[PDB]
Amino acid sequence: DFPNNKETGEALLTPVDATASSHDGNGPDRLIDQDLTTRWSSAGDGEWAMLDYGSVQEFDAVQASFSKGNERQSKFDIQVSVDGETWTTVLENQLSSGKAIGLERFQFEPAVKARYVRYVGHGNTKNGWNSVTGLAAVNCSINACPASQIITSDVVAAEAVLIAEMKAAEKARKAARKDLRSGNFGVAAVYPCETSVKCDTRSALPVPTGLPATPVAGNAPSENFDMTHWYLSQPFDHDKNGKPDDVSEWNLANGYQHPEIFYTADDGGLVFKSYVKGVRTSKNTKYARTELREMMRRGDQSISTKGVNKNNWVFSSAPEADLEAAAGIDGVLEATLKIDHATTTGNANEVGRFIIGQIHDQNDEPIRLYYRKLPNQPTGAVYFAHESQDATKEDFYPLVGDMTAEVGEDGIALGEVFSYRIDVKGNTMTVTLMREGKDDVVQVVDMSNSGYDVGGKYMYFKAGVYNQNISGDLDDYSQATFYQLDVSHDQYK
Ligand code: NA
Repeated sequence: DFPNNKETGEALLTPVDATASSHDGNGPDRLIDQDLTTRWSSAGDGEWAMLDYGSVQEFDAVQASFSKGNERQSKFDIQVSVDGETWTTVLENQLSSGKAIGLERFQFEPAVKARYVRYVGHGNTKNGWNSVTGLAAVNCSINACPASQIITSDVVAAEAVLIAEMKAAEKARKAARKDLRSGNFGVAAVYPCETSVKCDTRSALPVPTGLPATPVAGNAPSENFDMTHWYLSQPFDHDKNGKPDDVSEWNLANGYQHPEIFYTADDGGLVFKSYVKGVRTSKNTKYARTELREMMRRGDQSISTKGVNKNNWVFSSAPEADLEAAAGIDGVLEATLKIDHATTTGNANEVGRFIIGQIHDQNDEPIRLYYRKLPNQPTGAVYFAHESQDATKEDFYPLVGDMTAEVGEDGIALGEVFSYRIDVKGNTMTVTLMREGKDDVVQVVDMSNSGYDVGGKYMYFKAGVYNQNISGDLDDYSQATFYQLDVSHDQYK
């Protein structure tokens, strides 16, 4: 019904903003990126995505491309507004073709004035998902409105060629990732105990008493920080055993550094870099880490790494025999760090996410503390998870934002120094996030019914960068620089 459409015309306007009532990670920016492989996805009738053109224009159609658009028909209305507050329906009870993944036009008359155009979804012919790979408002008196956006047999036939191309590109992308879980990369740095130091692994290391109150340039990590109570897991595998290369307390405490992934910065800070690629700690782990694991045996390798023993602590809520057997009771981990870079590649639900502190027992995590920055947010979020009742329950707690990381300017920027404290006393865990010039944020977790005090559970702290992105490019990475890493425990009486 539109005799007057043109094959070519003026370029479409760039919206100044794309927003949405809700989404699952896959946000409304993905409507305007001229990319069929990305989508805005949102579940529920009446959820919307809105384009702001920044000023009032005349429009008479929209063009839209649909996720899985050759498998089901999407149901929707289109509304417009001049003021952004009240909405006029211009297209009602629309149904996509069900036959194509490309752009399809939905056109009306007369043209209307609008600054804002929104897609209101009513799910699809199979389920409740509103999933749209492209949306733009069009004025067919000035822009291209091509016949190829009315879905006929020839358009569907051309798409078979496009889909085959896209499938081939997908297989090529997969082939490029073949070395994902491999540790074959990185220079080799010296292990002190194998080269320059005779390490007495029958004995605990000396307690380092020199340490400067703030880290100094030119010091090894062990001269700026107490490294005697950690081992480091590195995501490369130079001894070819299929596992990370671990750096024992005796090597760490004697000045170990690796110039790519664990080293003293020009300003003294301790840098941890974690690529997406790397050998992982086990089959059941999806992600690489460059991360320290607490070792209260402090280099006395006669003491086993695992167990309620003199290498691990327990909560003071644990049975008496555990309190006495453990190396200490309760615990505080306090760190100061900045985030240098967060992954910017990968799927919408993983990109920019990693973990900067943990408590673990043999199986589960009393806490995992996350930072996450999205590529299109100017700052990042910090939040945590608490697993409970043998990990059959998991609860997320915000500190500065949450796992969605939609913090705008209100989060923690790259390069911004901040501190955290994780303080366990019995079945209470207090997590504090401290920032310069701002009030502390404090979350108290009641672990009463969490099951960490039953008996037999041993604990250790972790700190560093544990990636939570596997889908990103293999060389993409997250990096943090620490200025404080202080661990404390109480003693059994
Ligand atoms: Na897209």
